[PDB]
Amino acid sequence: KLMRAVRVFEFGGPEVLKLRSDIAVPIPKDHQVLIKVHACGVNPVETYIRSGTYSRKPLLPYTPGSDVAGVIEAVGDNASAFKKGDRVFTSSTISGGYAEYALAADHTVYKLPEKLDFKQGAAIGIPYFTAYRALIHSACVKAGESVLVHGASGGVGLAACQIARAYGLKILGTAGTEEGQKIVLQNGAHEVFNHREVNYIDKIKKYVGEKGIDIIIEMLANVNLSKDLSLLSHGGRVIVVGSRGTIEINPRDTMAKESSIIGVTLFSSTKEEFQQYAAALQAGMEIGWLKPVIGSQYPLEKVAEAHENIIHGSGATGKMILLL
Amino acid sequence: KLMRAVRVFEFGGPEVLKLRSDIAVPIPKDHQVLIKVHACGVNPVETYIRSGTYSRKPLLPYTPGSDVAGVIEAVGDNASAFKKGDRVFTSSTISGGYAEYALAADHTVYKLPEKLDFKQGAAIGIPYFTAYRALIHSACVKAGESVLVHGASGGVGLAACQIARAYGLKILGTAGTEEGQKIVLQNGAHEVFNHREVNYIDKIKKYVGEKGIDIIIEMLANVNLSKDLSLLSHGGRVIVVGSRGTIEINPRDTMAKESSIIGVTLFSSTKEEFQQYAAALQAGMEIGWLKPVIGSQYPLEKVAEAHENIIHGSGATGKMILLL
Ligand SMILES: NC(=O)c1ccc[n+]([C@@H]2O[C@H](COP(=O)([O-])OP(=O)(O)OC[C@H]3O[C@@H](n4cnc5c(N)ncnc54)[C@H](OP(=O)(O)O)[C@@H]3O)[C@@H](O)[C@H]2O)c1
Ligand SMILES: NC(=O)c1ccc[n+]([C@@H]2O[C@H](COP(=O)([O-])OP(=O)(O)OC[C@H]3O[C@@H](n4cnc5c(N)ncnc54)[C@H](OP(=O)(O)O)[C@@H]3O)[C@@H](O)[C@H]2O)c1
Ligand SMILES: [Cl-]
Ligand SMILES: [Cl-]
Ligand SMILES: [Cl-]
Ligand SMILES: [Cl-]
Repeated sequence: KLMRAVRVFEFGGPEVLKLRSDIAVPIPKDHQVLIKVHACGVNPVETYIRSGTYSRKPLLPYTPGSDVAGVIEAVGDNASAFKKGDRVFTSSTISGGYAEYALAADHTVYKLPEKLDFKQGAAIGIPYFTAYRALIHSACVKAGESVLVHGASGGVGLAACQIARAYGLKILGTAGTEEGQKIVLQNGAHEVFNHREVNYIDKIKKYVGEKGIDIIIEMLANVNLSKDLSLLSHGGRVIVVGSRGTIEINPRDTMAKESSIIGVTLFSSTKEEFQQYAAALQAGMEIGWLKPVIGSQYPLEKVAEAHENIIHGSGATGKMILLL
Repeated sequence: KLMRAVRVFEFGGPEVLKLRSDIAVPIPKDHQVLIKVHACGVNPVETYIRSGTYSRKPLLPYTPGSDVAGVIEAVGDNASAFKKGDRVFTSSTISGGYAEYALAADHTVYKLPEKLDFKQGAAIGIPYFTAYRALIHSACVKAGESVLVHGASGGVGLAACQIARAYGLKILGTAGTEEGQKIVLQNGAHEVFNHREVNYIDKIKKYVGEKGIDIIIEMLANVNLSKDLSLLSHGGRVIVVGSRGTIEINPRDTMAKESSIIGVTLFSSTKEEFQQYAAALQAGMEIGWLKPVIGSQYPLEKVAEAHENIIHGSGATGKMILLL
């Protein structure tokens, strides 16, 4: 049995993402399951991996993608939590999610509540688990604190707005377009700003006044970190979620406020931590505040475009997904 | 009724530090005490204040200095914890410590154990309180963790080495001279490096290997913060104690390690925190690990030289003090 899958044979630009229709369908064993993929999330980390310059360099060739949603097609003998026909989503796969079928370890697969479709299931894995770790673990947020989600219109950003809202925070978000701004306001933000405007930081400061902001969830630290330090309240923290370069800062900016700059990586989470996050996000999905938003959809054939556009495109309006 | 005191009539360089011998001796009231000063510590912050460019900007003229040691000369009505003849040291003064007699608020005055001399009492106030906050409060130190004291040969540096030693930490330190390196080794560092050497960071790297360093106490974050991030263990933290400029950093350096950059300022401490720290340090003095180290001594008349040399001199070998 054969399938369509994206294969990378060598590292490089989006052009290295090959569509092949002659890829063997994996056969799950032991604790593995096989998922018939309906959609797969596109995460910016997949672009870094593909470029060959990220800290993870998979063995070539490989199929990209960690975040699928679909239906269990087959199970290994010990993958007792799942059966054929189960609607599921993932935070990892073994064989790669950019494919008609994906092999995954049973502990990186979760049931998909009936009220979320497969497109939404594909938005969950990295974005919502990352946002939850950043807020609950890294920032140790408390109800009533203020948060700025700096890059709120994409996958992690909207997830952060929804979690922050559920956990009782005062929420500011930024977006680069009018439509992105609108979506951010529909998903938890009390107030939104345009990060392409010359004076938007002034507008944020006018808005928060002298007390400043308790938490900043930063998607683009190489552009924003110094400005972030000026916005922090006394004892405030900026969580470095995303970063794509270097930045000049004044370390004195942390001193009088005793503020913190704190890095996060979802990959660093323990198994116990993932189980905690999964339980939190399942509760969100069933109560109904966890409602993933899909901003763009690409057929598998247009994977090079998807990669290009997630890094260089016009502006996010939610999660970008591949449709199978 | 007359005393000798340093007086600053206008902000500027070391040349603004004048000597006067006709200053009226202050009269303590309410919770104030008067201290007959034997020695006063020189803290770098006094040079920033003197320049007129620090956030604290005193009314002119003033006498500099927060950290004195001597004997209680007189007490206000309500300063019940003190009596004439008590040996004491300070972490603040009201009238200025660069003087034969200094007025101080009773809550910023602490008993000096008989076995420490007044020269050593002058080294305690800002240095040891700051280092204890940095290690205990900011870093949340646990025994057996590793620490680099980056700038270990000065007042806060040696304080940090001794506190770290009392916690059984694995201790690395840096100094800029042969004599500086030896004093750091003498006060608890397992290994020392020369921060004037080209590629001394590589020597530290080779020495700590892949596991890295749990805690960095950073005296000069504008020079070292980026190199610090490369040295940190997973969950590692660099505490910004001193900083005199800007620095380019890569925020991705915090992400894979989930490391933190944390500002500290001693004068952010609550009353309750100061009491906690005082209790810790009193125990340190009693049990014998808190043994202040005097690197250089200046008569009051050479205060201008002392300010010049603390910023621009040949290298620290402990606390710099003024002798009355
Ligand atoms: N630490 C981790 O474990 C972890 C996990 C997941 C993701 N990440 C990283 O976090 C970042 C966000 O991931 P994602 O999935 O949300 O990506 P995404 O869906 O592509 O969203 C990118 C976000 O960046 C925003 N942005 C553009 N210019 C900005 C600026 N000047 N200031 C602030 N934000 C700006 C975009 O806003 P507009 O489109 O509206 O302009 C959009 O909201 C990526 O760099 C990713 O690699 C890290
Ligand atoms: N955050 C706060 O509340 C607080 C409190 C007290 C002090 N401080 C600040 O902390 C800093 C240290 O205070 P201190 O009283 O210990 O000053 P100090 O007694 O003058 O000591 C200065 C130290 O900095 C070192 N140094 C010189 N070049 C260095 C380099 N390239 N990298 C790392 N260290 C280097 C010196 O080493 P060598 O002489 O051997 O070259 C010496 O150990 C000052 O900037 C001060 O303003 C902050
Ligand atoms: Cl990938
Ligand atoms: Cl986002
Ligand atoms: Cl005082
Ligand atoms: Cl020092």
